[PDB]
Amino acid sequence: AKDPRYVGNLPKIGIRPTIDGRRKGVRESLEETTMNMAKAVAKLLEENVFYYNGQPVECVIADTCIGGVKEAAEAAEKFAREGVGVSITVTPCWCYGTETMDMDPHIPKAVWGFNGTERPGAVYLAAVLAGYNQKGLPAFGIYGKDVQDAGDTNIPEDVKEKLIRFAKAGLAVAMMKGKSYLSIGSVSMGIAGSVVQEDFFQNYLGMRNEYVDMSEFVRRIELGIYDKEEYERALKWVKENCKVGPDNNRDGFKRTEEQKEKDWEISVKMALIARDLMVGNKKLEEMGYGEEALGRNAIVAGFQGQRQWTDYFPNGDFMETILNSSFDWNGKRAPYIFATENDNLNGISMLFGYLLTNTAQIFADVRTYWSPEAVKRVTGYTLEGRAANGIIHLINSGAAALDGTGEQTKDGKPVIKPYYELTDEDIKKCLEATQFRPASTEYFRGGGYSTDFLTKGGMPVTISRLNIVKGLGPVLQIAEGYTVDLPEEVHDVLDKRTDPTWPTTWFVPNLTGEGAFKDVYSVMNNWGANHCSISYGHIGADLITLASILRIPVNMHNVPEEKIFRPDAWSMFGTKDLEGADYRACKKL
Amino acid sequence: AKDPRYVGNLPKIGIRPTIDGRRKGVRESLEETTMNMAKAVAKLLEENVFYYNGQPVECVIADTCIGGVKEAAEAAEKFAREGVGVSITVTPCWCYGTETMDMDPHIPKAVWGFNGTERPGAVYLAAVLAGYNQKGLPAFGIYGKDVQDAGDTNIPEDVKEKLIRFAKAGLAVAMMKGKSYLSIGSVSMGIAGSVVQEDFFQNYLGMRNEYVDMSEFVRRIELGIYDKEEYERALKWVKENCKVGPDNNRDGFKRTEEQKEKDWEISVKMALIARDLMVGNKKLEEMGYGEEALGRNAIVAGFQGQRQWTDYFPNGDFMETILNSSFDWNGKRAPYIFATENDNLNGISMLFGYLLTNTAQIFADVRTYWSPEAVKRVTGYTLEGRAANGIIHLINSGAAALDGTGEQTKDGKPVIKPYYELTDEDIKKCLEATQFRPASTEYFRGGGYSTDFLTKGGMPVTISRLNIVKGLGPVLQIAEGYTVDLPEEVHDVLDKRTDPTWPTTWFVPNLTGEGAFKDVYSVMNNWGANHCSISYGHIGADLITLASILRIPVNMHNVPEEKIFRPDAWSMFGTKDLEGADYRACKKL
Amino acid sequence: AKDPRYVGNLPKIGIRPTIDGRRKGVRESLEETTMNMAKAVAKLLEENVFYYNGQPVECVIADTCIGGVKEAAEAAEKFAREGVGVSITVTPCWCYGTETMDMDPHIPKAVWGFNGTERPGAVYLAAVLAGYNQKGLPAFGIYGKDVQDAGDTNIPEDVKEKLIRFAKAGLAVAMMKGKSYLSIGSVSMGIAGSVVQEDFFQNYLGMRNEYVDMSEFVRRIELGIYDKEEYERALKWVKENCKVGPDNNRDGFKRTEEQKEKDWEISVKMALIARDLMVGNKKLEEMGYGEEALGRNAIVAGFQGQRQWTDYFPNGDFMETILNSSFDWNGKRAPYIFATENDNLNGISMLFGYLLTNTAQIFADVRTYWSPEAVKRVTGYTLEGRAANGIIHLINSGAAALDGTGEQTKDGKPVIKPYYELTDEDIKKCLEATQFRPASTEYFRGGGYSTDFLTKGGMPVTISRLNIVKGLGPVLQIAEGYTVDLPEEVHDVLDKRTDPTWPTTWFVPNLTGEGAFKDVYSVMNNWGANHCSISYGHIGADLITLASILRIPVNMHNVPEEKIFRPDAWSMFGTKDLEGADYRACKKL
Ligand SMILES: C[C@H](O)[C@@H](O)[C@@H](O)[C@H](O)CO
Ligand SMILES: C[C@H](O)[C@@H](O)[C@@H](O)[C@H](O)CO
Ligand SMILES: C[C@H](O)[C@@H](O)[C@@H](O)[C@H](O)CO
Ligand SMILES: [Mn+2]
Ligand SMILES: [Mn+2]
Ligand SMILES: [Mn+2]
Ligand SMILES: [Mn+2]
Ligand SMILES: [Mn+2]
Ligand SMILES: [Mn+2]
Repeated sequence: AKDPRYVGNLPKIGIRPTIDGRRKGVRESLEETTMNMAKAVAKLLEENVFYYNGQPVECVIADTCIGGVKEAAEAAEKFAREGVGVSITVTPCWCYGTETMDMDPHIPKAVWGFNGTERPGAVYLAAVLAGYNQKGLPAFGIYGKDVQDAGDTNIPEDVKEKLIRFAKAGLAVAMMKGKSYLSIGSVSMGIAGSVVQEDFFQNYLGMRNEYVDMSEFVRRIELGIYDKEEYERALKWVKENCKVGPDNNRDGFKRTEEQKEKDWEISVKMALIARDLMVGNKKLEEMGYGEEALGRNAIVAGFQGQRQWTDYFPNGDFMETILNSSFDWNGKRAPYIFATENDNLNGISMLFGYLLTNTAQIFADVRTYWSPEAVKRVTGYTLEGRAANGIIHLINSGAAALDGTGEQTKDGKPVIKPYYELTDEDIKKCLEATQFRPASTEYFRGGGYSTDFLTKGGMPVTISRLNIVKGLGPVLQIAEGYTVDLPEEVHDVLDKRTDPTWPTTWFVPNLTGEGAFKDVYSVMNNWGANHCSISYGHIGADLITLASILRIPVNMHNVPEEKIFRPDAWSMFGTKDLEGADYRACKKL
Repeated sequence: AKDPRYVGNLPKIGIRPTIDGRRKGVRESLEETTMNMAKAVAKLLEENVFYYNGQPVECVIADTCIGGVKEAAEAAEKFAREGVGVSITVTPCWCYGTETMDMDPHIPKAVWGFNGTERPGAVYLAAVLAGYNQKGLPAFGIYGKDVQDAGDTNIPEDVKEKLIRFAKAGLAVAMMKGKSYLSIGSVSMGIAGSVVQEDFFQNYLGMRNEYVDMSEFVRRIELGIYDKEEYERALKWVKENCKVGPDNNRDGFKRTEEQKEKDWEISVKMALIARDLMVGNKKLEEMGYGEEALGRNAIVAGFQGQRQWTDYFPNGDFMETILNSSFDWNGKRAPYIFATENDNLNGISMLFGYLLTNTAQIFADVRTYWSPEAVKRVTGYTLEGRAANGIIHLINSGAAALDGTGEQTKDGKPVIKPYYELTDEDIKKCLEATQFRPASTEYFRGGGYSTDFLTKGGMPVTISRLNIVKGLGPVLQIAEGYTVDLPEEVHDVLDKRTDPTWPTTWFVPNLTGEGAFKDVYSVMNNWGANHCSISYGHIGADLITLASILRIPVNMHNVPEEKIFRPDAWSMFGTKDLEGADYRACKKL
Repeated sequence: AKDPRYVGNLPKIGIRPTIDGRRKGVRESLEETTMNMAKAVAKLLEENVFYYNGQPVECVIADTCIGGVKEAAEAAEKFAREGVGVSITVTPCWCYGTETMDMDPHIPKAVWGFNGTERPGAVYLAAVLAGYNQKGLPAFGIYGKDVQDAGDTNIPEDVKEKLIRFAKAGLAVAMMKGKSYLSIGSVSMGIAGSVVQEDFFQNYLGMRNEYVDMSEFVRRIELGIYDKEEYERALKWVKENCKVGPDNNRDGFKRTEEQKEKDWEISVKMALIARDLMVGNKKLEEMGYGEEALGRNAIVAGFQGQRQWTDYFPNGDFMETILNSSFDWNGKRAPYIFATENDNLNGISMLFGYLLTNTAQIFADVRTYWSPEAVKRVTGYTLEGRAANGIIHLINSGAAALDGTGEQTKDGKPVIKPYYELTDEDIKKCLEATQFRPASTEYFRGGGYSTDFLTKGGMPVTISRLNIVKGLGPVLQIAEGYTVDLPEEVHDVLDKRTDPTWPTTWFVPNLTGEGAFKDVYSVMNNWGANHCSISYGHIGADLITLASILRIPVNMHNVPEEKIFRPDAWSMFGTKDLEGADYRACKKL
């Protein structure tokens, strides 16, 4: 399947069914059972793993069962020729280890050994993995807990969860390769994550780094380098669906009516240009702007904003909010992972979750830790339920995907769905629960409109953050938890004394009474940056798998140990202290 | 004592009696007491540690007490000429640290400080260990928990354990240096462990690497290069004591009667040739084959087998079974550590446990994990006792020491004893409980005879595996547990649908509730290879101490932490997380 | 084009035409010129570089000029689907560095900047090379010394050389990836190079490692697993074209007539079996041996031989001689790089030169250094010409491609040509100048037929050796020189007292007066092994470029420094001492 936005095709998953090489007996008796095992997996993935556009992941099965090096090489040729980016080996019998290995060091690989009695399937699993570990080519091992009878094409639940987790993590990793990260502007207000370390993108993600100064937005707005037809349509949509809230700037800080109208115009143009830069726009060709039409093939981008741009032009709250949303004037669509303040690292954090879920991600500041004592002192209210031990106030400085309202609903519960599952009502409710407020000119002299909403509580979420530490490299921290609802009057009091014109999410992380999850305070005290990424659902186990593939250790997370799924090689670096083994395995391999 | 099979003598343990060099009163009053400690330690060791031939380990005590560098040099000189390969320092008083140190880097060393009040014995212990830690020379520290009165030569129980544990691990380590690993054939069916990494053998174990193509067996069989008189006796012994069980090959795969008889002949010859290769055979010289007579001075070897050899000739089951056993047509004898499928890493795994116990080791595949739910479905029987949480099927592809029956007895319990403790009954019953079945031709086209037995339950055992992981090097995993008995009818069903003509051992590992031992399944899912070595008894602690001496980290083990005995410097790398400290200490030291 | 012997297709060279992205005038005026450079480079390469089957290398040009990341991604996508394994960027103007870079790390890349004045072509060259050096992606830089007028498509001579040199080295490198090294037998007589270090094959060459015990030859010979119809033709061809020379074994060591005939039969079968193992044989499938039919997809292999096999069966001289030759009973054909004594390192040495020239390589021992004083004493003859400073006796223990005679001719000069350029006369004379002598039974008890010839003098050659040194890894040594002729009677004396039944080549290396080349003796005293590979022509420079691409340092070579062509980053590690820089660059990059 052609990637609808980026060069080339979407990564495919290749299934390698291995078999015993002995003919005139053994091989013939397993030819059908082994091939059927591969088809079952293909069918499973096709029904559970989907590309960011809603299409089912496409699988490629080897033309024959691999029993030796010849057939293994023919498979590689076929997979490489068909654009396979993830490989899964399946078998019910004994196979000749290294002779049947996938030797491509550049793709995520997993091996599923059938837990049957008739043949040494589990023996090949441990044998080939011993090979993988010994050669230094990480591989995941999949082995079901319960014995199944020969030929059982019904994949057991424990096996399913691993195949899917592996597939999604692998697909996400394969999706980033070859793509660009567009840096619009430079470092923002000294924020570490806004500095671009190419080594990370190139070596860890196989991505490219593109750069463009914000003055480009001036040129494109002045010369009208954008779809003017689309612009008018978007300007009209904004006036029909975006409700303007009260202006909080006090006299001396209030922009005029005329200023506020130009603020909406530029903001809209900014959204169009940022998107045109990221994925290009063929409309620009007939307009005489062929080079601009091309785009930067960026699957993720960032906009510096403060201080240089915002001190004169409207801020990027709307642009940053709309791009990340799952809909706009052109209807429902996939989000455009856009990082506020050019925090490229937070952009990647968001990208990880996006590629693992196909759903909008919320950029946000870890602003305040509210202790049960403080909420009581200030509002007189005693936190209850999930909030009984304190809460964390997540609120970006003005921009956040409209999906963050939590108005999207499934089975009566608040969620964030992939754009392709959205209903007309989901969209309308998100928009109605949002209020655009004039930017606080004391911070943003140029003007703009911030996204003001309150995330519905009770929704399971996962916040995460990728950081780069000298002497260690990239490292990931994860925190699964839920969003909470406070009584209306309590929210108002906490909100008014912070920044009521910005988007709000009340977060409670799942505690474990250990590490940095002993209490709510520790979760925040250990956060390694001012920013984090919020994703609907509990994708922590997924993030852990993905990180291990990328060779990025996880310094902090509250995922139950039984869900941790990493390449077989990790266990050789330690089994009593997984965190320790994670660091040792990442560095060495 | 002279090593009966290999070049040179058996390693000796040297005792160094350190003392306060100060005369005028101090030393004159401590020589007798110090020497008495040395004498006490030698007596203790000679009664508890034995070479693989049953002979008690021989100790050497310094000619004088050691209170300075001159006397220390004198000791080194004597030990070197006396062939010492392990040293133990003893003292009841203060001595001058580095001036009294054993500076040999290639010799396992321990220091025992008397826990007496009169003199600073414990003060010397800590002072000199700090020295060994500063100089980078690992040394074990032994301190008794209960204060003893000056002169008491009764070695406390907690001190005895460590002294013996150190002595055994050290002896095992010293036993391997200079010996060869004979590789017969090359890589077998792509099994990672059949690849020979000379670096490991030379640098960790100080062993030599010898190689010989299996075609050598053809030459010797065709040209009758072997003791023809022994061959006859051997053939006659096999016929009188080896019962041939039912042939499971289905008509289209059955070998004629003529072939089956030839299979026996060649199988017996294979045994003789393999053994002649490992330790030579003076008989060959008389026959005119002087080069062949010499042998490869190998204390451990392996035989490729599949696919090349077994595709035409009788497999090596009988050869691999008889060599590893503690007896044959020539009566009871030490075993010959022999690796199936030329898996040298499992060969070393077996050699480890063999040098620590003097008993036959069982080579086997980690074939199937049987959950209680699975056994209930397949048999309708509910697992009880140690089996209630699940069992692991350990069964090599056809070969296993006859000791593996568990028919040997001590105090009415099943055990595997050192060959020198065997009674004629023990031997007789091991053979009785065993059936030699015609090899499965679909797998082994050239015929042969696999070993079929069922290890008796209730026997304490320890399974282990050495693996080599890229970016880490050698790493060991241990799992202590027990063999179990299953209802006769329950066993038959489970056995018939697996591989009934191969040796079976039902294994249940001890669980800790944490790490790789939260449940039976986890133990198998964390095994880093398809093979393992089974040793009678619980020798995890001994293995851990041995591995620490070899600087080989232990990624997985269920040995109670209180039993962990490692060089003093290990704790300098951490006390809260021994696993992490093990890796740090192994790497830096 | 499809690779005739191995899985998949032959590597293609991709051309990337980079341009200034600026429209409005610049780019519109440079597309034609840029594309023309690409076309010129493709035409040049197709006329000068050829696959090992004589077919001209196939090039692929980007669909559009490359002025940004989008077009660059487009190029990557196309090249990947077109099976490109080597890339060359071309341009006559300035382009945007990193935006136009080829980011594939696993593909040899070069950049050619036009030396024109109109545009900043040379400025792009240096700018993008700096980029490749900063990102750690080696890339060759090609700059012409003479300014050319805009539009000139005539590629200057100095640029042609580098383009072709890069193309050939890159092709050779791309040719090995995915291919297997077949190891038949194990270590031979303790020769370091017969030990297989998978790490090298997998990480430096991207090759697979296959293994098969020599006992396989017994099975196939006994069970007639080979083309019986070809065998007959082969036996008949040997009798009509292979002359049997005098038997040098002295009565007590002569083999009967029956044995000598069997020796021929088995020798011919050995050749067929070895070849069937390397590339399979569809004929085997028809015969019912489908697994055997597949082959091991090996582009290079080795045969242990001594001691195990030769102690009973006919040695592999004929097999090793015929396989490496450019012709046999089936006519002229590409050679089969085959290593004597399973010395895989010499196999790779030969494979290197073979992939750079498409010609048979000569396997040989560096047997004796003959000083002028020594030859004067033993023969009374004074060495003249190139031999005046001494000669080195290169003579393998019995095997050598018949091409080694030097009987092939071009312009009245002795040479070794690619099989596709051979005339019937060439072949006829190679056989005529060769004598097959009965193997020396004192060394090879099982019989056989060694190859006896005398390479003609005056032929330019290059000998080379790849070694693996602990603490360094792979390291290559080169020595260009010439073969020489000695008076007929002088040769006989020197030959008779060495080994007259083995192939002889009198070698004289070029001296530089410095390093390992101050004198003939120094060249041999600095050879790091007993073996070497002899290739026709002076290919040191080509080898150096190939080694730099493989990141394998060259410890010794007599190639004029002006001819050294390495990735641009190499000079960043030093310009005054290229040897030191080579090591620093190989290690860090
Ligand atoms: C207005 C402020 O600069 C605000 O944007 C910052 O505090 C930002 O939230 C830092 O992450
Ligand atoms: C018959 C089979 O090849 C069997 O020997 C293998 O599966 C072996 O158990 C691998 O460890
Ligand atoms: C006959 C000898 O073994 C000969 O083959 C060896 O010396 C060989 O040349 C070693 O390279
Ligand atoms: Mn912020
Ligand atoms: Mn609000
Ligand atoms: Mn096995
Ligand atoms: Mn049985
Ligand atoms: Mn040689
Ligand atoms: Mn000659």
